[PDB]
Amino acid sequence: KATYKERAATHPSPVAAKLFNIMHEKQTNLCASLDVRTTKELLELVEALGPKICLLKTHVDILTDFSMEGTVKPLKALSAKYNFLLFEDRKFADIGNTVKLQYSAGVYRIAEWADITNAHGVVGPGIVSGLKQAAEEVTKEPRGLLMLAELSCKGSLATGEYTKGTVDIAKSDKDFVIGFIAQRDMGGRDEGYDWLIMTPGVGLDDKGDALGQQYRTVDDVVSTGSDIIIVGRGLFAKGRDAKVEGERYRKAGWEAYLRR
Amino acid sequence: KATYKERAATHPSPVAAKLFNIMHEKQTNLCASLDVRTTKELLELVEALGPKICLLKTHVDILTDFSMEGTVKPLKALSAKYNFLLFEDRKFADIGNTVKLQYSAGVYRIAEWADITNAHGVVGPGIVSGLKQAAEEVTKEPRGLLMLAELSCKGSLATGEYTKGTVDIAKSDKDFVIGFIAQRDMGGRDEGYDWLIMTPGVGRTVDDVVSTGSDIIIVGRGLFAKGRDAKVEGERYRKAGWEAYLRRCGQQ
Repeated sequence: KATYKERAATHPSPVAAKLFNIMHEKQTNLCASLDVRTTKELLELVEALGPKICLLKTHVDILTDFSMEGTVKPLKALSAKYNFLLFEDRKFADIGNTVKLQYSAGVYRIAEWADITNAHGVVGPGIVSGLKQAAEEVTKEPRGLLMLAELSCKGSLATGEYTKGTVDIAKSDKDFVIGFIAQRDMGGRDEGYDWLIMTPGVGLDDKGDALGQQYRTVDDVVSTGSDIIIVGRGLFAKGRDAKVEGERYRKAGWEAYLRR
Repeated sequence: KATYKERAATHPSPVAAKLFNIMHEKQTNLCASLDVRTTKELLELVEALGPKICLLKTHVDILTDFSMEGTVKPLKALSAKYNFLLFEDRKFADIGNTVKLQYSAGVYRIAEWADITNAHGVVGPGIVSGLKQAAEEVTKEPRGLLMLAELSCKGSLATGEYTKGTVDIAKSDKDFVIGFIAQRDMGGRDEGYDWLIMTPGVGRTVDDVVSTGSDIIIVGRGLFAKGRDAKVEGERYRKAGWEAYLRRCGQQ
């Protein structure tokens, strides 16, 4: 693939162009996925990881104290201050007015602040057109969508055929669908598509770390096409120093990318 | 298949047995799917349909004024008064604490009042075990889950292999997974499974779906939109669904 800088300059999606530029300018392809219970811990971790990431994945459904004033406002400030985008984990899986309101309303009003969201392809292209229209009605800010093409959970049904079907759905809107959550390259270059491949379940094979060794290494995934590494608990759990881990993973991810 | 009465006496899931008994007793296999914008419209329609249904499907994500005191409270009063179960539409599609909390917490606290829920199987067995554990922690009242084995939206990816995989996930827990939202019979009888087949998109005709194996007909707008009389439509569909049920051949 071309370099992140090059892809930024030619990408049809304003959100994708912005993200690729962030990656180049900050020399990072690291996305921190913070699934924590309190806004307090969330804001502390984001502050520490801000300079190291190109993207922050939130999980508002598990916060015990979510508030637009206390959670979203500060998050956006950090996002602007440190220059990184927001990606809400909520795995949308419906169509029409239902998915539009799940994205625009509720207490989370996700569309008002999440630069990027992701959706299951099983329901069909309707999830794309629906979220796309909600985004336009909700805010002037650009918005992007990733399709959950390949799942990592045990016994998932994201088979080769399901993945292909999801990729076809993605092709229906290159302006809004900027890529996939996947475990490998999804192609599309020959057809004029430039998809961001974001991959979760990534580790660094740390000495004596059995749990971490269950995941694929940064080198492994970046080598096979991943554009962004999604790292979660490995950055802050078990007493780890988020800022230190953030640099470790950023460094590993970037060097693997350059190696490619 | 056995009769609703017989399946009620043998089903491993308490919520399924309760549903089968309601169907047999009220002579109805009709589920009313009410996707309205206000609690007022919801309660109005439920009142009109209560006598004619075995199951009421809500869509809280689109209610503009959802509340425990204003929506759930009167709703449970209605289900108890007219004897029918509650089925929240939210199509769950995750695992772990994420799915557990989307089901038990939030403003909706769905697990606290929804007898039945449904989930996409694409994420794997974790959606079943996660929702099951959350139900257990939230209440001792019977709770059940339906897998969305066959979708009807345009370009959906619920193919034969997906459905196959979904059926296999369902087999992982016959205590909690009581059936599917599907368009046809999913088998299972030879392996000791007795799955409820609830079918949407009915208006295909009632006779058609019931004849192919549907146990419950899910009717939405066909009951209350375009100036229709929900009370009248509720009876029309109930009679049609019940009569279709009566003529299919039972297991002897």
